[PDB]
Amino acid sequence: AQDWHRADIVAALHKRGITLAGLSRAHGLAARTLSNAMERHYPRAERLIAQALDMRPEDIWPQRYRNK
Amino acid sequence: AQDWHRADIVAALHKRGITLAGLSRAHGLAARTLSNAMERHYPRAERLIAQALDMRPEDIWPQRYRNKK
Repeated sequence: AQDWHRADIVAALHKRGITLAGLSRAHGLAARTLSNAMERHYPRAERLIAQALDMRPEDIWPQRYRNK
Repeated sequence: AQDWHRADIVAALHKRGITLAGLSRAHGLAARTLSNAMERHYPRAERLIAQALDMRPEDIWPQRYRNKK
């Protein structure tokens, strides 16, 4: 029902040994691109994070995808 | 840097227990007046939403206000 917090997303990545620095460098992104997606909706960055967690972005961000 | 999305603005209002239906009725607005401001710039309606969130509209819509000159 409620969106994941930045702290939920980061922790879950750390569970699988991923970092935002590492996941940004890998996909060729600017630093804040993934960090900003923790607070403010950006579909293409959310698809990258969802797939890193074997998920659909709609399950991490149910509200973001309902409020559009 | 980038403007807030409709989903960012809505969510933030819901955080404080506000809805667009409620905020429209309060300020005497037509339904779509606030909804349209989520997509397309309208200064006086965005000033209303900013103040509901203890903010300046320039922080919610940095691009709209930079893309005005």
